[PDB]
Amino acid sequence: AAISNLIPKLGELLTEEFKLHKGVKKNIEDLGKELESMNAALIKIGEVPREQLDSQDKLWADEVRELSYVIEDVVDKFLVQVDGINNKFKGLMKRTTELLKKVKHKHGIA
Amino acid sequence: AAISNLIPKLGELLTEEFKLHKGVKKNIEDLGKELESMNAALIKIGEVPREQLDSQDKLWADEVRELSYVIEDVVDKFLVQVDGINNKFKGLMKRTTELLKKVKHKHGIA
Repeated sequence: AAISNLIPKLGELLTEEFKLHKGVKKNIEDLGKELESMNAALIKIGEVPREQLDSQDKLWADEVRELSYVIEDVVDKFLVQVDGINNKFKGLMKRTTELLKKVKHKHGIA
Repeated sequence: AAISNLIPKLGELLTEEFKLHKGVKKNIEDLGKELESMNAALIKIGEVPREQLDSQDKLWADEVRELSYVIEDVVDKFLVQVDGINNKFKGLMKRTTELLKKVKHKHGIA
């Protein structure tokens, strides 16, 4: 019965979950590649003889460090968000299911 | 070079993305089933002759409506969260990549 808008709202939730799932998959693929490339660069850089590092290298190292700090803070914001993304939802849906079963039983519906 | 903790932090981000991806997949499967079951129940309930609805049906309908309102508010909280889950991240990583390329070029590394 068209008692409420429960179904569309759950539809909306399912829709955004599909979208989120697909977006995270893209993020994962992109990040895995970026991480692998950056890690490979750092490995080769790590092989440069210390004697060949000069004032420009020091400037670049410090800029890379500063950048890593800012990237961390941004990543932390993502990490915290993911920490939000439930017990109350499950309880409400369970009660709702129980009530629908009562209604069906009352009217001889399996 | 072990200049920074950029790599582990990106590793941590990738790890939580994997976990989030797998969790959303489970949510999607569970919700699709729940939605389908509830929608099927509502269809059969919607076929009950109006003449057979009494005081107990009215009580149950109102409780289902109230429940749908609370479920909506909870779902909205999820929807808003997903709305958070980035331009700044991409700019920082691009600059970081550029600096690593400068370092490699400086030292005759491809």
